[PDB]
Amino acid sequence: MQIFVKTLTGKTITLEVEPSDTIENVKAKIQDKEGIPPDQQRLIFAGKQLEDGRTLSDYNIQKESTLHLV
Ligand SMILES: [Zn+2]
Ligand SMILES: [Zn+2]
Repeated sequence: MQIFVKTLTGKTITLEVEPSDTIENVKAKIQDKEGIPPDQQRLIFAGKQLEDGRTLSDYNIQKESTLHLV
């Protein structure tokens, strides 16, 4: 599935991911795109703070969803 991640600058990155992907996995993908270290990445989805060991599906993250780096 496809999701979007908004960096702190409003930049939009596109990610190809799976429902069982962990935030840590996503976090790894963001690092590759922008060079942003995972430990400095904080992801939020629909007002929910996302934990590294949980999956996208665990947060009801669906196709075309948008995540925010904070
Ligand atoms: Zn897909
Ligand atoms: Zn994956």
